Amino acid sequence: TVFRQENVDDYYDTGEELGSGQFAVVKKCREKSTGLQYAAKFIKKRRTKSSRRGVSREDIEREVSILKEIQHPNVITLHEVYENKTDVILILELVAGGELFDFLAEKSLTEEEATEFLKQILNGVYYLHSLQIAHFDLKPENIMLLDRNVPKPRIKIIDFGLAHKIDFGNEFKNIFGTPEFVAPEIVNYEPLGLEADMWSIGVITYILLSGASPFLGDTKQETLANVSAVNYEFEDEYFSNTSALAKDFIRRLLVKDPKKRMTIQDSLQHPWIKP
Ligand SMILES: O=C(/C=C/c1ccc(O)cc1)c1ccc(O)cc1O
Repeated sequence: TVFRQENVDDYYDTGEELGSGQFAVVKKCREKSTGLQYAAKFIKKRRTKSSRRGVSREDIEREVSILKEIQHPNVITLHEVYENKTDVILILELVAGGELFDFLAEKSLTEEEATEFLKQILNGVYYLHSLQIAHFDLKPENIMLLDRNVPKPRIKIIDFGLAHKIDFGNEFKNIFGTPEFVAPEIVNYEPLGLEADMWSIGVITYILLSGASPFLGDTKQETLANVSAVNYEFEDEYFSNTSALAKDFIRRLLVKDPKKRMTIQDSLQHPWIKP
């Protein structure tokens, strides 16, 4: 599938950089014809078939195809796609209030603050899972606020670089996500489905409530070994005023067997969340 091959600089001006990775960089931009503002994600293309640098065209096309299907308040909306010899450029909805991760470092949250964020994450994932889309990369870096200066900030899941459609219940591909947040089946290179996102939500909830990461070791191999063994606990020093029901919600998500883990529907009906 081919994208717009006019020079993106003829239609947009770029500004502040928003984010930066191994093969992508995201810049604030403004569309010249409308004045409207977006985030331009420049993804570096692979320059040969066998190369390890850049992103394969198959991977780029998959991310674009997923972004084209989604429209929901808690997920980013794709506006346009351009390409040239070196990059694919996704013109994405601008979400300018910063990371949940950085806003977190400003203060642990109360349970109400945490559940106000978490309910929006769950609504966005419920939409994705309803469409059989696994995100495969849920972590604080990928959740950003629309305005960080209100008591109840609104959030969006802002990247879809590892997302896959799960039309057979599972996909058998390796997901090199972030060790602290990946489920045991990712660590163990097993078939993956929507359940892996529910584990990541469990990790995110533990961090929202405590400020501490449940499986983090001193090296990436220790973190991965801890994930696979489900080696975590609720430290009293961090959880002593956290309700038992909040702990129960986490415990039912940080479950090794994906079949026994809460689903997104289960998570919305759990007594900690259900109104
Ligand atoms: O930082 C990133 C995304 C940021 C962002 C900010 C605001 C938006 O509106 C949209 C995206 C980012 C995304 C993908 C990646 O591989 C590496 C990265 O560093």
